[PDB]
Amino acid sequence: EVQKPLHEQLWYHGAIPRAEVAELLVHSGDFLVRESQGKQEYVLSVLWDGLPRHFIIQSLDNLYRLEGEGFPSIPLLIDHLLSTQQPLTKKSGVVLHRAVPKDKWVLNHEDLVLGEQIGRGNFGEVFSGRLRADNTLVAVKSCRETLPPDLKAKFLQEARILKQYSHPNIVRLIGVCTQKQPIYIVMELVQGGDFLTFLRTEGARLRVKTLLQMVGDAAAGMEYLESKCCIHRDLAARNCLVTEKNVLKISDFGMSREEADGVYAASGGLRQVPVKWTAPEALNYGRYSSESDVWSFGILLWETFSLGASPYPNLSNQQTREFVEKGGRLPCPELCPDAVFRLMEQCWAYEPGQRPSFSTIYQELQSIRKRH
Ligand SMILES: Cc1cccc(Nc2nc(N[C@@H]3CCCC[C@@H]3N)c(C#N)cc2C(N)=O)c1
Repeated sequence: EVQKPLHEQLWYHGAIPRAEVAELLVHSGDFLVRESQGKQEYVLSVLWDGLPRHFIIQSLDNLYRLEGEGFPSIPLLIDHLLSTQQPLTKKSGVVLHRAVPKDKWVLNHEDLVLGEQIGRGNFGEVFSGRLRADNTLVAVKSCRETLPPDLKAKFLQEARILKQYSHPNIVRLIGVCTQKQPIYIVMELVQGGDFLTFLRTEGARLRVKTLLQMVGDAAAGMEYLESKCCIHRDLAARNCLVTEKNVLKISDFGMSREEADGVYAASGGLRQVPVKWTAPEALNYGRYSSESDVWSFGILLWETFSLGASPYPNLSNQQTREFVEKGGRLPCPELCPDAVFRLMEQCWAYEPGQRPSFSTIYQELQSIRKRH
């Protein structure tokens, strides 16, 4: 192990950002080695007095050192520090205790080939791609380096969340390329693309039964998310994906948040908030919950049965908020069955406690589908 190159070491995390570092270092003396993207030097990061401390690993005459002996590799330096229990510096008194290994989700850049751009997200372009080992087709999310540091820190949230999930109606994470820049999130490629484009393109040919089965899929995904305490926050047709067999998967988990007691209090400072898909209490008071996702699901039902019409077309975001406060809601689409529209109206109850559960939504859509 100690003879293996640095890049192969389990405790070498490469281009991991500072915020993820604090996530991974749990106990006193927990440590990892990474590359400082800014400075272009190796860094030893160690938890001490509850906070991560960062030490620049010095290099001279092909020997690596801190303030003591030099070694011809960083793994030899780390082995020395761990085995001797010598403080990293006399001044700091920091002592290594446990190497934090990479999780199973870390993917080497060499394992991936990027293809054509397929979309544009809030953080940057999304590309198609392939895993070199087996020709698995993938979708690859990128993060533009010019984004504000506070927003870039949030990029890996989608991956942290999806690491935990497995469901037929939720997009599958494949890995995260954090060993070098540029940082990527790698997911299964859902080849039929987004649901909004699907509806608009294939509209005329779609049977009501098929539409009900697809939103039924969306409801199952959301039921699963609710069971995991996940609040999605960005549910919309454009953020659902369609497989070759017309199965719908929920996608785009960048804004999603896990909350054990079911409520996420927003910072208030979110840019490009999907106002027309968002519940009043979430906009007014920053109160996001499964109940605010239910509101969004109502809008998704509307998009589905209008075959991809744009909601509140004649209104600005602010006018839409004012309209909704007055009791304004979207009209019944002509292809929408009466029963679907009654469910839709319940999803848009002004008070969050009055909206249906995702279980109820799933079961109601299923019952309607068995008529058609
Ligand atoms: C053919 C085709 C066309 C378009 C997308 C995809 N696939 C994806 N698109 C995505 N984000 C997109 C951002 C822009 C609007 C559409 C998507 N929401 C995301 C995410 N996260 C994942 C995929 C995926 N895993 O296949 C595939």
